Amino acid sequence: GSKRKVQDEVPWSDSLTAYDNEHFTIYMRLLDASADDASEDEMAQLVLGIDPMREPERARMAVRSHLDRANWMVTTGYKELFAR
Repeated sequence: GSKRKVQDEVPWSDSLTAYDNEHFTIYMRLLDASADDASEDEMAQLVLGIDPMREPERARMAVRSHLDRANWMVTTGYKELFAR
């Protein structure tokens, strides 16, 4: 391709996958930044090392999508969906 798609998404639709399953350690690193109330641009640049000047598109992708499984992996952590 003209751009490198290394992943830039979270395995959700099909199933959780082997390749990204090796990355889940960094997921725990990612959600920590979101809990700091950091914006995607901020986080992406810090946690993914992606400056949003360089690549804002994948920056927000890797942040939002990966935090999705990071936070969702803690069933009783996200008291918003689990909010009763």
